[PDB]
Amino acid sequence: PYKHFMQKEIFEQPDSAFNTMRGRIDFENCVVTLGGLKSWLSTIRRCRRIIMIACGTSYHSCLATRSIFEELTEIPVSVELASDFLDRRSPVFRDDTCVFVSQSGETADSILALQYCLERGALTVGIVNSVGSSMSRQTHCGVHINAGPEIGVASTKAYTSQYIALVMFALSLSNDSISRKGRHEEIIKGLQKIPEQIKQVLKLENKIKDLCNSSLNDQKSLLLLGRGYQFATALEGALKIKEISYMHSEGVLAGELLPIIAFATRDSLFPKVMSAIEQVTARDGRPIVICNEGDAIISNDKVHTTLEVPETVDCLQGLLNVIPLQLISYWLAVNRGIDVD
Amino acid sequence: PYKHFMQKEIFEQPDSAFNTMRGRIDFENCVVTLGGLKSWLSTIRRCRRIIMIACGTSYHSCLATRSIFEELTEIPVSVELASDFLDRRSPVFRDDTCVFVSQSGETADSILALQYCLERGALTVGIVNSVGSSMSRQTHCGVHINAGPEIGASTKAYTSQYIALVMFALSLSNDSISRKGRHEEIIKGLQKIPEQIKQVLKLENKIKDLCNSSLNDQKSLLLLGRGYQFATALEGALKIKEISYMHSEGVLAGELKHGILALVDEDLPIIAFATRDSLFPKVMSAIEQVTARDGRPIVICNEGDAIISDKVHTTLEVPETVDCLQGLLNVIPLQLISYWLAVNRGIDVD
Amino acid sequence: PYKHFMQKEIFEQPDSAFNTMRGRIDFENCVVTLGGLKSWLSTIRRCRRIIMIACGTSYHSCLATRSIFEELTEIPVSVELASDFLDRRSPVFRDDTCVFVSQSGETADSILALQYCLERGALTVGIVNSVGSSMSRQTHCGVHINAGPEIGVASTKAYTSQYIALVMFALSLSNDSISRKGRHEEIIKGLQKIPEQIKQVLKLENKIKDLCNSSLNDQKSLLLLGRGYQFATALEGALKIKEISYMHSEGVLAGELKLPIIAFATRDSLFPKVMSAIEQVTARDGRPIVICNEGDAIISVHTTLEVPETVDCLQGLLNVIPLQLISYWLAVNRGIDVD
Amino acid sequence: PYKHFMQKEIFEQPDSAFNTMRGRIDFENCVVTLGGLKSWLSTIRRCRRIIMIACGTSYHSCLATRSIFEELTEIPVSVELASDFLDRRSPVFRDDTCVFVSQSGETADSILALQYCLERGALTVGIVNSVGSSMSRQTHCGVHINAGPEIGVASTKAYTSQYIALVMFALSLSNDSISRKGRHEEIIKGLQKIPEQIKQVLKLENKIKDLCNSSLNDQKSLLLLGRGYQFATALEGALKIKEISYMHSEGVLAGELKHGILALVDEDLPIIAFATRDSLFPKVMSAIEQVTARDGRPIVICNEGDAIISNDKVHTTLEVPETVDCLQGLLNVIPLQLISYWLAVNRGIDVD
Ligand SMILES: CC(=O)N[C@H]1[C@@H](OP(=O)(O)OP(=O)(O)OC[C@H]2O[C@@H](n3ccc(=O)[nH]c3=O)[C@H](O)[C@@H]2O)O[C@H](CO)[C@@H](O)[C@@H]1O
Ligand SMILES: CC(=O)N[C@H]1[C@@H](OP(=O)(O)OP(=O)(O)OC[C@H]2O[C@@H](n3ccc(=O)[nH]c3=O)[C@H](O)[C@@H]2O)O[C@H](CO)[C@@H](O)[C@@H]1O
Ligand SMILES: CC(=O)N[C@H]1[C@@H](OP(=O)(O)OP(=O)(O)OC[C@H]2O[C@@H](n3ccc(=O)[nH]c3=O)[C@H](O)[C@@H]2O)O[C@H](CO)[C@@H](O)[C@@H]1O
Ligand SMILES: CC(=O)N[C@H]1[C@@H](OP(=O)(O)OP(=O)(O)OC[C@H]2O[C@@H](n3ccc(=O)[nH]c3=O)[C@H](O)[C@@H]2O)O[C@H](CO)[C@@H](O)[C@@H]1O
Ligand SMILES: O=C(CO)[C@@H](O)[C@H](O)[C@H](O)COP(=O)(O)O
Ligand SMILES: O=C(CO)[C@@H](O)[C@H](O)[C@H](O)COP(=O)(O)O
Ligand SMILES: O=C(CO)[C@@H](O)[C@H](O)[C@H](O)COP(=O)(O)O
Ligand SMILES: O=C(CO)[C@@H](O)[C@H](O)[C@H](O)COP(=O)(O)O
Ligand code: NA
Ligand code: NA
Ligand code: NA
Ligand code: NA
Repeated sequence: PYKHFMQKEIFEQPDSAFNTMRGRIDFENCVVTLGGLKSWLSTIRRCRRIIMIACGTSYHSCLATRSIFEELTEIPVSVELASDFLDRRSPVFRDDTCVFVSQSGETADSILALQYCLERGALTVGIVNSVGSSMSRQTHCGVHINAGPEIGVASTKAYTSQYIALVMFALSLSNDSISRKGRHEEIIKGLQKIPEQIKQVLKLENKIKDLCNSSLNDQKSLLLLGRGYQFATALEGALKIKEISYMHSEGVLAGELLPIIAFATRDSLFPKVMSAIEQVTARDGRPIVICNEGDAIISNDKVHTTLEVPETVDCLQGLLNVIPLQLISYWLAVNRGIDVD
Repeated sequence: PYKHFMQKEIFEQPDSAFNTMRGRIDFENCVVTLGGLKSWLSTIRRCRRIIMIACGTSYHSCLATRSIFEELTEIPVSVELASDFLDRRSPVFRDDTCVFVSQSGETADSILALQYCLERGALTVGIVNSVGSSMSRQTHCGVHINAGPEIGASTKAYTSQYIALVMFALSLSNDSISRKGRHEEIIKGLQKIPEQIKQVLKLENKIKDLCNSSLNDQKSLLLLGRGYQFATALEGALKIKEISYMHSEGVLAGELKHGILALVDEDLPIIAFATRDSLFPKVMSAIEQVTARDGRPIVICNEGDAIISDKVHTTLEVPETVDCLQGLLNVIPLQLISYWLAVNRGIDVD
Repeated sequence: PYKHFMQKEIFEQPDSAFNTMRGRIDFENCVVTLGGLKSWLSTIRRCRRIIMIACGTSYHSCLATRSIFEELTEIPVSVELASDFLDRRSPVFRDDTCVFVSQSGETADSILALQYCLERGALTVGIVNSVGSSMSRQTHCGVHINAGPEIGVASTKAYTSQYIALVMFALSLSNDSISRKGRHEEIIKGLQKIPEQIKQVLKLENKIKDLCNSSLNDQKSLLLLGRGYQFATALEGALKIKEISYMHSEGVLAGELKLPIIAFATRDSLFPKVMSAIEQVTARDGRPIVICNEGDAIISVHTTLEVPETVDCLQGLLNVIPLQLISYWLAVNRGIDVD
Repeated sequence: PYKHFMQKEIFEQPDSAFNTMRGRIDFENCVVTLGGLKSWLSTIRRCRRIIMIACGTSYHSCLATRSIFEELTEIPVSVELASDFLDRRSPVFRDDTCVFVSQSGETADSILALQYCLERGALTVGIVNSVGSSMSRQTHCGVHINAGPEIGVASTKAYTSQYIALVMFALSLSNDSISRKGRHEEIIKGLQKIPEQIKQVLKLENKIKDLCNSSLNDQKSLLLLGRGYQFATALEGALKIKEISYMHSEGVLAGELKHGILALVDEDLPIIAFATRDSLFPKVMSAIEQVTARDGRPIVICNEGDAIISNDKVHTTLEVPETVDCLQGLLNVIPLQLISYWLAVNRGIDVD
């Protein structure tokens, strides 16, 4: 009963998030098992550093999980846009583990980056959706994310499934640490609840439809403010708004230096986020605030819109925070007469 | 003779570039000596990775030099914005060399990041303009860039930082036979930089005309860049934002086919870096995409180059230098653009 | 009651082994806490490699524990004799952790080696018995082995306490590993029983006095055969016989190549090549002295010295004791004043 | 003309040393080129550490060149005996470069160690004489040392050819260093002279024959004292004496123990000391004085013209040309090969 494949795929996320984890997480014993990697983990872990390489929304899923990889593994992790990585002729060597994220497994720049790394003797790992695609075959090992086919022209469920697979990879790499056992358990217990929480967040759609019916839909640009874990969410929202809604958007690191969406969930509620919000409300700017259920980020003596989402484990919050942006980008396009498919 | 300190500081760059290099480069024998790091180089060469950490324009000078560091040293180099590095609580260890770049040597987020790295046992290196400032005192070793005071947003500090960082990369790679020719190339290039900066500064009249005829009334402008000139595009955007109080965004040229450029107005000001060092197919496609929609791009390119036709555009020509140095010349017209946009708006840039 | 200090210090080892562990191992919870290293462990784990540097018997305690360091930490471990390390001018860097083992903390080549590594920016760790000695002060961090003063001329209790301290250091480095938890616990429970097992091994003394009253004390050379964990023990037994008994001795890697002989044949190091070497000796009616675990029959004429079975990597602590007593009684029989 | 293949192989070393270097060293321009390692050098360097693994005399060739590998490359280098490496189950990983030195390419413990390292993801490099042997096939890359077939039961020319190949490997690894160029040129010019210097050393055979017919023949044991570069040579001399001459021998780190074996030796115990300038340490001189003070009459291997022991006190000298310090072992080993050979002939052993 969906208008477009994009809307269908947004609403499939409870199922795709569940399918990504299926048969890979023992939620009772708190054990992650990635069959595709299991013989390789000890080698993956013995590298000088990890380089995540991807394009577009897949590059965003790398940004969204970089912190949790560095936290859990204590291996340096850098995140590269495949085209820029190639542009700079970035040296890579036998001691590098290069992790390629791609829904299609066919993106030309990701393929060229893969071949470049392979030629230089690096160990390569694919986080891929299309089973047996080029990137899937040509990487040494990997995880098929099992999101199902993506027929929309923009990444929705691929993003949240990539992000989950990447978190499972980080957990897998760090499964031998006693000191990080509590953190592992917390994240694993949080993952179990994500699919039902995504269902809850999808219930924002009517509020989001009301917002996109407003003069929000005739704006020439929309800025998204975020920091920490939620900066990747800001960049991904802005990509979706440009690509889907044909509206200019920019994801801005909040407070570092027209409608505004600010991420103010607890995981990323920094003093600089508060002061950036306060700057907008000082000029009576009417921001749209994504925050956790029950938190009053702005008092009622300032006009603002709130989009409340469940609180999850800090490094998983982006899984839920992205959903309203996917929905906004979709409804803005529909109100603007755009066929998003 | 100058209306503002900012204008003085821009015009000072041939002299500040020369003073940054003074006593440090033997241009005849192609040898770089940085006294403050001399004895620490073998230790820096040895680390797991180099993390460059800075705020604002100093963060851009790190982006502008990341590639040549990687190329000359084959040591991994990442570039972190000080506040974001602290927000992610990025792990740092004894085997990291952390390089802190700061004009003032006093920026709170840079000092906080320094303290975090010191506490974790990392080796710390300062690239600082204010001698004996907190950052200078608290780093293990470093290079005072010797650019002189800034009373103006960073202009001569950016070029001097970028030069100091290039000198640092050359020092780290001074024992390599295979890199000897690339070293010589860059050092001979550096020798010519101060006079080429003098040359680029001659664009100011063309720039004042362009601001008076196409830019003053504008609300936003976009900068397109890729490779070595992506940092330049980010820095130009920051200058335009901070100095001129106009919206600006640096855009990775041609990365998105259906991104901002598929969205732009016909009259929106767009500056493209199209110097030979960063003249990628994706840069040409981006320019095309503007040119077909009847935008008239402002093309920064090398002297004599014909980047586009028939097709209406403004050209700002700059001398060709070594690829990894071209950003030193390319930033200068953006400094001048941002300055003139601001004064034509009654804004006090000092 | 003891005839010599060396004899007293051998017999003191149940107590010095306990004292070395005292306040540092929780045996019910299987937790090792070394207060000297507490805040430095995370840095030591980070390094490119560990270099253990020492002289004489202290060099042997590094060979004796190299394998367990490697096994538990997965960090490359090399073992260097201080003088030879200096002789090769072996390069050292910021990313090396250099571990210095010294009873006295004053040995000239060990000091010169420490100063060399310090100048080169390495992280330095001392395993030292004399509190506040040069090596204790000048290392960045370390563990005082708490063996008490050594008055005897040769290292006895210092060897076994060094070896225990080094094992505790390996356990501390690997205390964050889930996969090594089982092995950790095994080694910790083993360590708990070491002092009482040393008491038991000391009861071999009469058997060893009988052996040293024989024509064994009139021999020109004594060969010690070992492999694996027990190769260090063979080297240390050879050193003791030369230095105390004034009898030539060599520790030989058993059966590597194609006269009294002592063979280490405890279960931890009972390789095919050891059994082959032993069979070569018996085939020529050589009459070996076999050190082996209580109840084991290694050969069906020979002398057997039985020692309790402990965890493989701790067996060296018990196997060295009969060599200490053999070297001591051979000396007494040969009229040498060991003190 | 030779009595035995072993004698032939010893006297063949000028030719085998030349053949190992042939087509690999430009002595004019000081360039080392090892085709087998060509495009692997940048990868070999990019490692946490180098592990040299071998058995018997091949393990000695690794000990003899460890110091120069460490000096030229600044990569950690450890040397392991293949059987002991296996006994310890020493952990090996993807970031290790494991270098296997083997004349035959078929020694069981070296092959087992290789399989262990291969399955753990390490990069493996063979320094092998028998072309297409198991070790040569199974390593990722390597250098065939080109010594020619070795028919004698004990390694002679394979030792000096292995040692030379390992030095060439060390030079290849460090060929991009400006600060190393002078040391590289010094060693390469040294190497060019080694074949003719080996011929000079072989002129010692008459003196050695005489010595092996002496009161030396009747003794049951021989100690060798060495330090630094020449410790490997002392160990290799001891192996040759044990394995060929069937006499007890031990190589001793000279002057390490003030009251070790040297305080126990009989007046007439045969002792060879290496006292060439590259390894002429104060402790070596101390060890030598300890022997002569007890009326021992040592055999001194020293450089042409050097007076290590006063002519007042009764000692034998075997003089060898001086070469670059890290190459002196190539010359110092020759008299031990000849001594082991003639001791054996004088005792009736068939060395073949
Ligand atoms: C593709 C396939 O047959 N998967 C099977 C696999 O799933 P399982 O989840 O174990 O494995 P994946 O589908 O993730 O990976 C399949 C293989 O492809 C490799 N790989 C994967 C992605 C990538 O980008 N690069 C890459 O090299 C992996 O290393 C692995 O060898 O076992 C399950 C039974 O337990 C089956 O239900 C799945 O049908
Ligand atoms: C401060 C000083 O006397 N500098 C002198 C020094 O300059 P030189 O250029 O050699 O050294 P710098 O001024 O760059 O640095 C001075 C000291 O500060 C340290 N440092 C520097 C910057 C930093 O951020 N952190 C930090 O720790 C350096 O390691 C060094 O120990 O020799 C020159 C002659 O060749 C003189 O003309 C300079 O006046
Ligand atoms: C010397 C000292 O006062 N030790 C005290 C310490 O023992 P504890 O066992 O905690 O500490 P150690 O005696 O092993 O070491 C003391 C200090 O010396 C350093 N160190 C040690 C050896 C070495 O070779 N190099 C080196 O630098 C350590 O890093 C530490 O800072 O706390 C105990 C109470 O909890 C006290 O009973 C001990 O008296
Ligand atoms: C055996 C062979 O055909 N050698 C040829 C090789 O000599 P060149 O000296 O170049 O190479 P080597 O004989 O040393 O090595 C031959 C091949 O075997 C490999 N390798 C070698 C030893 C080892 O232990 N492991 C191992 O994998 C090498 O990486 C190489 O691929 O090219 C020359 C052309 O210039 C020819 O004159 C030689 O006839
Ligand atoms: O779908 C989008 C955005 O909604 C594109 O940005 C892709 O994310 C990018 O082209 C990478 O594609 P894959 O490599 O993941 O197939
Ligand atoms: O001047 C500017 C931009 O022109 C500021 O954004 C500074 O670059 C930033 O505040 C860092 O300052 P320093 O740490 O380099 O002193
Ligand atoms: O005692 C012995 C042997 O029984 C000597 O070999 C010492 O072991 C050596 O002199 C190092 O002494 P320390 O550095 O441990 O004090
Ligand atoms: O030759 C001898 C002694 O002269 C043996 O010690 C071999 O050196 C050893 O068996 C290794 O054999 P290879 O691996 O080099 O073929
Ligand atoms: Na694959
Ligand atoms: Na300083
Ligand atoms: Na200390
Ligand atoms: Na091969």
